[PDB]
Amino acid sequence: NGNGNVCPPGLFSNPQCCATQVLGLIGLDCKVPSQNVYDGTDFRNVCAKTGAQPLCCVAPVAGQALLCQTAV
Ligand SMILES: [Zn+2]
Ligand SMILES: [Zn+2]
Repeated sequence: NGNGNVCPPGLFSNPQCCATQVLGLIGLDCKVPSQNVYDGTDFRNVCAKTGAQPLCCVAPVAGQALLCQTAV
């Protein structure tokens, strides 16, 4: 479900739907999407479902807290 059609090349390459985010770089309760996203619109909207926040983290694995960045 997405992989970088919504995220930057590199380190914040991985799209996760997250609970919230803190400090501008830590994403929390991050689950990987439930649907391939192609843009921000489907990123923000596919995430919203869970009441979550679209982010681009350094890992593709779900995690309590991950070093993320907010999706564009
Ligand atoms: Zn949760
Ligand atoms: Zn779209």
